[PDB]
Amino acid sequence: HPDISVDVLVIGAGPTGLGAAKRLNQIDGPSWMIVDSNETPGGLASTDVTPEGFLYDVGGHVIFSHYKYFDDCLDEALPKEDDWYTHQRISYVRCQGQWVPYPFQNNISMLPKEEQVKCIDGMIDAALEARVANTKPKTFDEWIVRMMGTGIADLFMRPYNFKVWAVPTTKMQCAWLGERVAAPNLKAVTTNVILGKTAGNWGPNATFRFPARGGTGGIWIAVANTLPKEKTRFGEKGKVTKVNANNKTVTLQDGTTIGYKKLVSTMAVDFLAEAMNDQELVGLTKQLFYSSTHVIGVGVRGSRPERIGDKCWLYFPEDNCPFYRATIFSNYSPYNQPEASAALPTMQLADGSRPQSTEAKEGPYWSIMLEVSESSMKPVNQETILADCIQGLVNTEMLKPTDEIVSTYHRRFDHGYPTPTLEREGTLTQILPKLQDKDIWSRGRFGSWRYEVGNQDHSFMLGVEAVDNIVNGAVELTLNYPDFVNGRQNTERRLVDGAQVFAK
Amino acid sequence: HPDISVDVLVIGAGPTGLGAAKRLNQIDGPSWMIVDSNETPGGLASTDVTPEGFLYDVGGHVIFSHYKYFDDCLDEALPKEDDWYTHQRISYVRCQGQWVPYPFQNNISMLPKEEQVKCIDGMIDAALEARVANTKPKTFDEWIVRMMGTGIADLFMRPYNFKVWAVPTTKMQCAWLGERVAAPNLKAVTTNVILGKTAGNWGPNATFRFPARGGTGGIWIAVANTLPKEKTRFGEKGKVTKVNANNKTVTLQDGTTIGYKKLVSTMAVDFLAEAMNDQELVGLTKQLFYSSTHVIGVGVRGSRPERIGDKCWLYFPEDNCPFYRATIFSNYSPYNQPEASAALPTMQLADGSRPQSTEAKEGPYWSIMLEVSESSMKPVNQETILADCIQGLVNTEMLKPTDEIVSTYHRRFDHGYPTPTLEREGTLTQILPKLQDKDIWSRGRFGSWRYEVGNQDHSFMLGVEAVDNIVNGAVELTLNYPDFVNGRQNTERRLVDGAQVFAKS
Amino acid sequence: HPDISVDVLVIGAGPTGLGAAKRLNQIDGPSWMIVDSNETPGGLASTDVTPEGFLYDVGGHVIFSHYKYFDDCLDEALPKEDDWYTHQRISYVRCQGQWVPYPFQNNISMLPKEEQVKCIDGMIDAALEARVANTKPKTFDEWIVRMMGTGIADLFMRPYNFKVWAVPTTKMQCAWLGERVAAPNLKAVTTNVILGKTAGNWGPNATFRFPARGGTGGIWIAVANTLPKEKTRFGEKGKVTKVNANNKTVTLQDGTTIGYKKLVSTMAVDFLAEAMNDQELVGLTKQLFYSSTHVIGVGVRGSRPERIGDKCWLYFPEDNCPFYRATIFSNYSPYNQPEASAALPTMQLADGSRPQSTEAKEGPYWSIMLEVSESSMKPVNQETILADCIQGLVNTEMLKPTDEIVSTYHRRFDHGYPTPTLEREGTLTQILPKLQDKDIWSRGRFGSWRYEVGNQDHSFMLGVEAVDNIVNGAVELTLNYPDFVNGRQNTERRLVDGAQVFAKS
Amino acid sequence: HPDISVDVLVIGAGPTGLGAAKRLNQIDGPSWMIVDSNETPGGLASTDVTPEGFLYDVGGHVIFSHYKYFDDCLDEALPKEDDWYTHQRISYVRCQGQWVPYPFQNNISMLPKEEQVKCIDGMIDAALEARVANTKPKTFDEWIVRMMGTGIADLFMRPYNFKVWAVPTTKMQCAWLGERVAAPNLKAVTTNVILGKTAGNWGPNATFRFPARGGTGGIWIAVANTLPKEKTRFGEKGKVTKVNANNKTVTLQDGTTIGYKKLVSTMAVDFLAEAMNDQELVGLTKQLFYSSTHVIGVGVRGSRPERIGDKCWLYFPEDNCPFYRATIFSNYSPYNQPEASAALPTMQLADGSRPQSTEAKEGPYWSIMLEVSESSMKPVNQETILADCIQGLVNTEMLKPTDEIVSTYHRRFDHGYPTPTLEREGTLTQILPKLQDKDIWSRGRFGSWRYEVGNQDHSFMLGVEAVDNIVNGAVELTLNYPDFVNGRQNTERRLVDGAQVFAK
Repeated sequence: HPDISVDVLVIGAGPTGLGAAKRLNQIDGPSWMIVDSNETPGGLASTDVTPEGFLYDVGGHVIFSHYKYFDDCLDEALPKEDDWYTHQRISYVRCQGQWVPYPFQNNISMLPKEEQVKCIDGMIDAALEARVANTKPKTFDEWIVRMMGTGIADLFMRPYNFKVWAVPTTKMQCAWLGERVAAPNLKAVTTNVILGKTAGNWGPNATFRFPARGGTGGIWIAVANTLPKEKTRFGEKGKVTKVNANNKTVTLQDGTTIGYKKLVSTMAVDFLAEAMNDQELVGLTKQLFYSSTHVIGVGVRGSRPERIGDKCWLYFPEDNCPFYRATIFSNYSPYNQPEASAALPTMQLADGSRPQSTEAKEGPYWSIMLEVSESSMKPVNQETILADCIQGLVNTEMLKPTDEIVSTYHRRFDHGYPTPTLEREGTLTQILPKLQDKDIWSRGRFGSWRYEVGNQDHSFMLGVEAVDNIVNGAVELTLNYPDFVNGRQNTERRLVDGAQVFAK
Repeated sequence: HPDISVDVLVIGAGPTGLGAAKRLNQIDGPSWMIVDSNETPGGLASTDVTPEGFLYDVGGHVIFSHYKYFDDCLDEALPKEDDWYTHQRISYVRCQGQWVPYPFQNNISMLPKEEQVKCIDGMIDAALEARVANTKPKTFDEWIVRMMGTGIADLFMRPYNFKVWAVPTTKMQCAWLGERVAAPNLKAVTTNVILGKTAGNWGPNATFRFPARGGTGGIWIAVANTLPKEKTRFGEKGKVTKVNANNKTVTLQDGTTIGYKKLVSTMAVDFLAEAMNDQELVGLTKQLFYSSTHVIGVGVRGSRPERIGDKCWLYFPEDNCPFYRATIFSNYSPYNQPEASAALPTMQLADGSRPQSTEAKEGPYWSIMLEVSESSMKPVNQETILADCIQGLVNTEMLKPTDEIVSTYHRRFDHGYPTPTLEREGTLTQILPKLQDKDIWSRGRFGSWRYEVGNQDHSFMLGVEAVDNIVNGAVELTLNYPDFVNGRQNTERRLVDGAQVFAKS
Repeated sequence: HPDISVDVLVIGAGPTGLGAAKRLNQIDGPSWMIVDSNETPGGLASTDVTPEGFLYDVGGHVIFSHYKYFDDCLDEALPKEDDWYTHQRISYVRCQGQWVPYPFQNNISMLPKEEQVKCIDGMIDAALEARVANTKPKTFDEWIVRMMGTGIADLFMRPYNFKVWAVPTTKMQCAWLGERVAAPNLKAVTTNVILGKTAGNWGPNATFRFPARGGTGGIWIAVANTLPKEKTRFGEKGKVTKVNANNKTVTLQDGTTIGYKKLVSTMAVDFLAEAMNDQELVGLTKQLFYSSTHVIGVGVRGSRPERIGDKCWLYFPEDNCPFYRATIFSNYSPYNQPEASAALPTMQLADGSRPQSTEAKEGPYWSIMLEVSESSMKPVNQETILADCIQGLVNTEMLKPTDEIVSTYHRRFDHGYPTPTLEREGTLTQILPKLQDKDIWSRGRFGSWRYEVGNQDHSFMLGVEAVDNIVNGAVELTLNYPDFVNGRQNTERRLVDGAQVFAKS
Repeated sequence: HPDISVDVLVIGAGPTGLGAAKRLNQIDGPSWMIVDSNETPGGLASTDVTPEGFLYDVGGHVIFSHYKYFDDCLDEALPKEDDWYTHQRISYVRCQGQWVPYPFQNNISMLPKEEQVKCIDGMIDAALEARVANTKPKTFDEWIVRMMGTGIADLFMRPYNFKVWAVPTTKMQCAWLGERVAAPNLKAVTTNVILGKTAGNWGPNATFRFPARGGTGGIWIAVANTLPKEKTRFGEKGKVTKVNANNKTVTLQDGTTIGYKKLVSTMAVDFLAEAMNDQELVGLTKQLFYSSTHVIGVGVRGSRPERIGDKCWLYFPEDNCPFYRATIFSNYSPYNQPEASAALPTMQLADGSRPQSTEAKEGPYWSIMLEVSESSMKPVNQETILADCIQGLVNTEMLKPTDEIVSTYHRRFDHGYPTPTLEREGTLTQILPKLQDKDIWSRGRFGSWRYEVGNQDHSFMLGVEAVDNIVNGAVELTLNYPDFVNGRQNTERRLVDGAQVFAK
C-alpha cells in the first residue's frame, strides 16, 4: 500500500507535463497528480534573470503554434491584450560581411558576382539532377545538397548545421525535416539574382507572439496556475528518485510513495532508465546521442543601434564566432531588460577593455542572446566561451569595440538537443515499446527524444495526446506522425470540448 | 419546445449510424437517440432472403477491418467461434476462357503468348515513361495506364471499371485509390511470365470472416441489439420527414419533433438537402453523380461443381455478361442456402427453358450472387436483366445449359455507388462545410459521398469518429485522410477505453 | 554530229561552274568547255555599281572558307597583299532600341531586367526538357525552342527567320543547321547575365577577308581570268536554249550545238527541266520552294558616324524595318564607294524630303546594303520597298532624319534563297538521281537547291567535287554530307596535287 | 644517286600494299614500285596448307566489302562464277551445353528459366538507365554493360572479349565499335523470351563469298597477278632493311637502294621505326599494345556431323576451351580439304588416344580452324596449346572422344591484333603525324595500327586511298573516319574511273 494513489501520474512540469496536466484537469475523470523537483513550473522553458535585471530564455526558436488547443491554453493563461507583444518573423544569415535576409538562397544577390555564378551553377546542377531523381536522400547532408546545390550548401546550411548540432550533416537522418521534395526552386533563385533584389520570408502575415513579462517562463507559470494546487507537488517534495515499473509505484526524495495505473514520464529517458534500475534500458538509452547547449547573455548600454534595427534572430554559418544563432532579445519585450532610468555601471567594453569609470550610468539598454553547441565531436572550453562569444559579437559587427557591456550571463544545459542521428530511430523503436509495455508514456524533448516535436507547442501536445490516448483512445499523432500534424490545421481539440459543454 | 430533446441525434441505423450509437453508448455522457425508418437495423448492410430460402447480401466486397474498434464491436455482437466462418480471399478474373488469379498482371502467363507480348510491351513503355515522370496522373484512366500499360489496361482494368462504375475511367479522379505511385512492377510481371508461374494474392494469412447466419445483416442486428432499446426508434415511428437546421429540430412522419444540439445524419446527403428544404444544397447535391446497383441472385441444384471449387469472388471485364462481379455465396456459409434435404422444384434450366415437371427434388444447393451497374451513361433494362445475367452465367461457363435453377432474386438499389468523379471533391467542399456550420455531421456511404470510406468498417468508423469529434474533440481521420487510416494499424480506440476502466472504480 | 564536242560541258560561270572549270583545267585530261549567257563571269556572285559610284554585292554573308582548295584559287586569282582587306566578324542584333552583340542569348544583360527573367525562365524550361529528351526536333521551330527557350526564341530567332526565309519556322526542316544537339547552354547565358557581361563572338582570330576592288564580283572575274579563254563561251554566244539529255547535246541561242559525255549544269534546276523539255522533271522541280531577295543600297554623305563605327553586319528581328540584315558595306573597302573629293548632289534626306540645295557637294561617303525577302507566303510591296527601307534606317536609328542620301540602288533577284522546307529532301531525292542517270550533274545554289551548300566556298567546291567525281571517282562530300565537310579541315585537295607535280618531272 | 628511282614506293604486298599498287596501276601516272620480303603476295592474308592437304587461313572473320572498288578488284582477279562459293552468315555462341544463335541476346530462351530472369532483369535496369543517360560510355566494358545489362554481359560479351583481345574489356576504348547508342532493345529480347523463339541474324541475303581455291590466299595471288611484273620485287630481293627518311631512300637486303618521293609503308609501324633508326619513334611505337594469335587447324575424318551442319563460325565465352572462335572451314569450300578418295592414316582420336590401326583410310573429311589469343596479361603455353584445343573440341561437343583426327596445324602470329586500348589514340596521334611530315604514309593493320580498319576490305582501301591522297588530293576517309565509310555505300571510286575512259 503506497502513501498516495492516482490513476494517472505525471512526472515533470515542463510544457509536456503541463500539457498532460491541463488535459487531465479538463477531462476531470480519472484521478491524477503532477510532480516536479523544481518549485517553479516551466521545466526548461523557464526564464533566467541576471543580477543586473536582464532576462534570458534557453533558446531562440520563437513560438509557432500548430494547434488550437495550445492557443486556448496560452490564451486562458494570459488573456489580456497587453500580456503579449507581436512581431514579424525577421531573420538574417551573417555571410561575408553582409546581413542576408532569410531564406539565404533567395538573397544571394548580396554576395559578390563571381560567387553568385558559383551558386547558380551548383543549383542548376541540382535542378537537372532532381529532374531525373529516382531515390530519396538518406542523410541530412544529401538532402541539403539536393535542395541547394554545392555552392549554396557550402556557404550556409552545411557549416551552419555543424555549428547547430555539433555533429556533421552526413551523420544525421533527414526524416525529421518533413516530407518536402529535396529539389531547388531554381527560378525563384535566379529571378531574385537577375532582378538584383533581396526579400525576407516575413510580412504582416508572418508573425510571432512574445509574452510581455517574465520571458517564456512566464507563459508556463500562468498555465500552471490554472491547475488545482492540491494536485501539484513542486520542489524537493516532488523529486522522483525511484520508479518501480512492475509494481507501478514511484518513490520521492522525502520517501513518499505514489501508486499509479498509468505513468506519463517527461524526464529525460536516460534518467528514467536509471531511475527504473532497468539495466537493459540504461544500455539502450546510453546509445542516444545529444549535444549540450551554452546560452550566453549580453546586456548593452545604449539605444538600439541602427545596424541592429528590427532584427529578431540571426544565423551564423561562419567560423569567426562560436555561436550558431543570436537573438535581439530586447526587441521581444521592453521588460526583458531594465528601464532606461535604471542605473548600472559598465562592466567592460566589447573589445574587452576596462570602462573609463565604474560609476553607475543610466540606459536605455538592449540585449543579445547567443547559443553555442557542444558535443564529443565539437568541444567547448567553458572557461573561455563567454569571452569568445563577446569577441564573436565584435567580429560580426553586432557590437562596436566601444560598446558598453553592463551585464553578462552564461549557462550550460547538459541536455541541449536530442540529435536526429541516423541511429536515433533504430534505438528508439527498441526503447519506447518496452516502456509502453509497462504502461509508461515517456514523452517530451528528452522524454521521447525526437527533436522535431521537442519545442513548446509540439511538446505541450505530446502531453495532451498522451493523456487523450490513456483516457479516450486517441491516436498520438504528434509523437508518431509529426509531418501529419505539421501539414494541417489542428482545430478539433479544444480546452472546452463537447464533453464539458454537455456535462454543464 | 419539442417533444423529445437530446444532445446528439443520429439519423440512420446502417453501419454508420450504428457506429455513432455504439460510441455514444460507450461514452454514456451526452444524451442521444437513434432513429431509422426501417424496423430492422443495418441499413443497406441488410440481407434479403428468397421464398425458397436463399440469402443474398447487397455486394461482393467482403469485410476487411482496418480498426480494432470495429473488431471489438463485431466480436461483442457475435462472440461465439461458431458465429463465424473463416475463408481465404480467393478471387479470379474471367478472361478469354480462363480463370486468371487476381492480381491480373501477375498471371498473364495463362493468356496466349501473343497477348503476353502485347501486355509486356505496354508495360515496358509505361516503365520507361514512369522513369522520367514529373507529374501525377489526374484521372483514373491515366493512373491505370501508368500502372499497367496499354495492353494490360485494355484487357482488364478499363472495361471492368466501366462495368463497375457505369462511367468511363476518363471521368473519374484517382485520389480515392490511395497514394501508391502509379508505376509498373515490370520485373515481377516479366518474372512470372518467364517462369510460367501463376500466383494468387491469397494464402493462409490473407483471409476474411463471414457471419454463420443471416448474412452481413446478421452482424448489424446483433450490434444494434447491444444498444438500449429506449434510445432507439426504428420503423415508421422513426421516419424523418423534415429537418429544420436553424431550429435544430427534426420532425418525424407521425409528427413527433426532436430538438438536438448536434446532428449526425447518415441519410444520403441529397435526401438531406430536400428534407432541409435548402434549395442551395439541393442544387449542389444534384451535381453529385451516382450509379444504381442491380443485385441478381441465382440458386442452383447440385453439389458444388469442380469448376467452381473454392472460388469466392470473380471479376468480369468482358462483354459476354452484364455483371462485373460474381460471388459464390454458398461458399461463405452453409446457412446462406437451404439444407440438402430441402425439396424445391426446378424453376428453369440455365439455358432459359422450362423444366418438364413440377417435381420438388432435393439438394444440395449452391448459390451465385451477381452485381450489375446502371447510370445515365449506361442504362439497364430491368425487365431482361435477370435473364441476361443467367445467360451470362452460361457464357462464362459458370453454369451449364442444363443446370437446374431453383431460386432467383433481383433487386435494384437506386443509390448504389457514390461515384468518384473528377467533380466530386469540388462539390463536397461546397456541401459538407456548410452542413458543418449548422452542427450537422453528414456522414456515411452517401452521407458524405466518398466511396473509399463507404464500406462496412470505414462507414462504421465514420460514425464512431463523428461522435468522438463532437464529444472529445477527436480528428475525423477516416473522413478526411483515408490513406492515413488504411496504411496503419488502428489500435488506439477500443470499445473499453481508459475513461471506462477508471470510472468503474 | 554536233558543231562542238567535249568530254565535259559546264553550264554556268558562277562560283559553282568556275569551280568545275578550275578543277578540269588543273586535271587537264578530258576536254571541256564552259558556257554562260553573261559576258561577265561570276553569276549571282557578281557586283553592281550605281551611276554615282557605289558598289553593292548580292548579300551580306561574308566569306568563310572550309577548304584549302578554295583558298588556293582565290589566292592565285588575287595574289597581292593589297588585293584584300581583313576585318573582324563584328555583328549585332537590333532589339528594343539597342545594338545587342551576336550571339543574342549571350548578351541579354542589355535588356530590361524583367525581360531577362522571362528569357532565363524559358531557357530553364528548355534545359529541364533537354535533360529527358529522347527525340530529335523535326522542324526549324522545334529546334529553335529547344536551344533557346520560348522567351528568347520569340525575341530573335523566330521573327528574324521569318523575315529571312519568308516562310514560318514551323515549315522548315532542321538538318541544314548541322548536327549539334538542340539544347541550351544555360550556364553560359546565366553567367553573362549575372556578371552583367556582354561578349561578341569575334576578336583577332575571328575575321573575314574582303577584296579591295570590285566587290565579290572581283574575285570571280579574276578566278575566271586564269582559265584558257578558248575553252570559254561567255555572253549571248553562250546562252543555252535547249538540252537534249537523250542525245547528250546542247543547243545555244545562236544555233550552235554542243555534244558532251558528262554535263555539269549549274543553272537553276527548274530552268534546266524546262530547257530539257522533260515534263516529269518540270513537275518535280515546281514542288521546290524558293524566296525572292530584294537588295537595297543606300549611299550617304558624311564621315562614318560613331553610332555606326566598326559594325559589319546587323540583324533585325523587329517589325519597324522591312529588311532582315544590313551591311555597312563602306567598312569592307574604301573602294566600295567614291572618294571624299567626288562631288554628288543630295537626292533626298533620310526622312524622305527634298534637300535644301541641289548643288553637288563633296564627301566623305559611307554606304548601307539591305536585304529584304519575299515569297508567296510573305508578299512585299515592290513599289514602296526602297522608301520603306529608308524609313527603316530612320526607325532603327542607323540614319538621322537629316542625313543626306546621294545614291540609291534596288534590285530584285527572283531566285534568292532555295528554302530548306520539310518537303525539300523528298523532292530532291527524286530529281537529282534522275538527272544523275542521264549523266547530268546538276549542282549549285539552285543547281542542287540545298541552301546549306549554296554560298561561295561551298558552291565552288560543289563544282570541283562534281568534276572530281566524274574523273577521279571521288566522293561528292559537300553535296551529300555538309556536316562532314563543315566539321573538319579540308586540306587534302590542292590547286597543285601530286598528279601535276609528278607529271612536270 | 640510288640504284632505283620512283615517285611512289610501296613496301609490303598484303591487302594494303596491293590496294596501293592497284590504284597506282590504274592511274598509270607517277612511277611506282612494290616490294615485299615474301615471294608469295598476300601478306598475312596468305594461306597455309598441311602436309596432309588441309588449308588454313589466319582468321575466321569472313569478307564483307564496304566498297565497289574492292568488288571490282576481286571480280577482275577471279571472274568465273566457279571461282567462288557463297554462304549464309551462320554463327552461334556456345553457352552452357547449347549452341545459341547469334545474336546471343535474342536467343536466351535456350537458357534455363532462372537465368532468363536474371538476364531480363539486368536488361530492364539497363533500359531504364539509358532512358536518362547523358554521357557516352568511356570504355568497351561500359559500352557492353549499357547495351546488354549485367547478366547478359557476363554470359557472353565480357568473357568472350577477354579471350579475343587478351586484355580485360575495362582496358579498351569503344570508339572503334562505331557510333551506335549504348542501349538495349528490351522489347526484342523479352519478345523472343515470351514466345520461346530463336532467331539468328542470317538469311538468303545475309551471305558471304569465299574463294573456291587456295583459301583467302588465292584472292591476293590473283590480284597481284594483274600487276605489271617488272614493277614488283618479291622475295629476298625485296626485303627492306633500312629506311632513310631524310634522304628518302630505302636499302634492301641485297644492297640495292631505292629513291622515292612518297612512301607507302605497310609493315608493322614498330618495325618501320626500327628500320628508320628513329629512336623517338621506337619509343612511341613500343607503347602500342598488341596480342599474338595462335591458329590451330584440325582435320577430321568422316562426313560432316549433323550436330555441326551448316555452322560457319562459332563463339566461345566459356573457359572449358582456350579458343575464342572456331570455324567449320570445310563448309567454306570443298577444296579446303582433300577429296573423299584421298587416303590418310588416323593420327590420333579426339580424346588423345592412338588409333586401332595406322592403315591409311579414305575420307570424306571435314576441317576445323581455331583461334587463340596471347598477351602479357593472358599467357599461352605454346607446347600444350594444340592438345588443349583438341580437348576444348571435346568439351564443347564439337568432336566426340572417338572422332578420328588426320591432320593438325598450329602457327603463332606474333603480331595478331593491334589492340584498341584506351591509350592507343594518344600514342597514334604522336606517331602518324611525324611520319606524315616525312612524306611517309604508314598504313594497314599494323601500318596504322587501327583494328577497325585492319581487315581485308578496309586495309585494301587504306592502300587505295593513300595513293589517291598522294596523287589526287583525296581524303583518306577509311583511315580517319571508319564510321563514315561503314555507314554508306561507297560506289563512287571504281577500277575504271572517268579518267581512264577519257584517256582511251
